[PDB]
Amino acid sequence: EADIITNLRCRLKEAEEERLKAAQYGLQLVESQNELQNQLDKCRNEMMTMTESYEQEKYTLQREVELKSRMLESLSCECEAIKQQQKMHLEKLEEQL
Amino acid sequence: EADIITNLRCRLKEAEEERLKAAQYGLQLVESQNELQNQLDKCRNEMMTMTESYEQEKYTLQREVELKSRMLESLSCECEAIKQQQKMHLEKLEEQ
Repeated sequence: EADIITNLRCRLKEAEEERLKAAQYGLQLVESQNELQNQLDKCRNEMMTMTESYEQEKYTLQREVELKSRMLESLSCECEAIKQQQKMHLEKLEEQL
Repeated sequence: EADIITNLRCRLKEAEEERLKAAQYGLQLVESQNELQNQLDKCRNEMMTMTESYEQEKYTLQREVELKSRMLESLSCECEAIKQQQKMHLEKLEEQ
């Protein structure tokens, strides 16, 4: 009956250490799970930040293009006109002579 | 000492149950690790694709601006030259 106790004490030791491994491993896993979560939250944040940053640069570049295109159109239409003016002169001068 | 035994039995029973529960949590955490782990990868992939597809749109637009700019600097010149050739003519004609 005291040989019962030494088996049980030996057994408790074993079990109390096993539980600790099992407990330690779980804690290691939780820390991983959380560092994974706090970096997924971080990923989602920098995604939104990026998107708005990109969409601003885009809009401002699309503005430049539109204006530059307006300018170019006007100027090209001017050059052509004021070159035609010069053509008309040539024509007239040659006709006259 | 069915007083000490009583307790020691219940103590083992506890450690046994508490190790299994931990074991159970471990499974769940691994499952929910892989799951998390995948959403992280998804996010990270979506980021890369967006970044690439945005820095390319950037390129095309800057190229446009550069080209258009060169062109307009050119026939900003031309236009301002020819307009002088007219003016100059005109004053010669005024002289005559």
